[PDB]
Amino acid sequence: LPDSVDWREKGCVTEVKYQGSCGACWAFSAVGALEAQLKLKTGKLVSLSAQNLVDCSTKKYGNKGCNGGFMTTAFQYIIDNKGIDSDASYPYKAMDQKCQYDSAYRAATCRKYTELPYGREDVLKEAVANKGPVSVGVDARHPSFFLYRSGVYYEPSCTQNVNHGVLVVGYGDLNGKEYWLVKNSWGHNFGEKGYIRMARNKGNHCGIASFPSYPEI
Ligand SMILES: *[C@H](CS(=O)(=O)c1ccccc1)[C@H](CCc1ccccc1)NC(=O)[C@H](CS(=O)(=O)CC1=C(C)NO[C@H]1C)NC(=O)N1CCOCC1
Repeated sequence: LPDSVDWREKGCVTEVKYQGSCGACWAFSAVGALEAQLKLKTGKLVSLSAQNLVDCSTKKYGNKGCNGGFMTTAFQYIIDNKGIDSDASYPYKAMDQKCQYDSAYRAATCRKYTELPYGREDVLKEAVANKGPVSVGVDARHPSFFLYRSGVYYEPSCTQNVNHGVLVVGYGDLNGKEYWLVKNSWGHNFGEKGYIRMARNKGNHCGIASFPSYPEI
């Protein structure tokens, strides 16, 4: 395994998105993971429709649109639906709408997804380095997370009780401090141009390795 990985350098990560008033973080996390696999299997990088997940992957998948959801069941919907539209063809309106999926504008599919073992940051590391960006839930309930601007985020009061779906796009070491490179969906103004480095190998800090999963085309 390389000492550090940054899938952005590999052109496998789309622009940072802004969820606005809608709490569809779970949706952005899922599409983000899939966008990387799409680029890896076709050479083309295209933003996938988060709105498509918000409107179509609902109750049957335990998801509540702007009120929360799961990245894994999001993947399950894409498998059952046999496709997901592109962001351009099904734009993000930041609100629950009636499902408007159109197979004519399908931009990607999903064959299956993998769930990683709870709390194993070593297995997550391997997945990030060999498979690609991984969807994860983290405890982002503390003010320190919102006010973050640079460096490696460490919050002594973080728990493994996750509530926020994000994407791990890499890992590295900064001044001896190990970290996970996390892509957020709160716009370019949050943290480092929309990204945040979280303490790595510090006993599953903020539950980042509690429930990881990634899709496969
Ligand atoms: C996005 C989170 S957020 O708005 O960025 C945020 C930021 C700072 C503090 C708190 C939240 C979703 C917000 C849901 C929401 C909206 C309005 C009011 C309350 C809550 N959160 C999620 O959708 C979250 C994703 S997760 O935690 O990764 C899902 C997983 C769980 C719960 N455990 O393992 C996971 C991977 N999911 C949920 O909150 N829920 C799942 C579906 O049922 C409802 C709750």
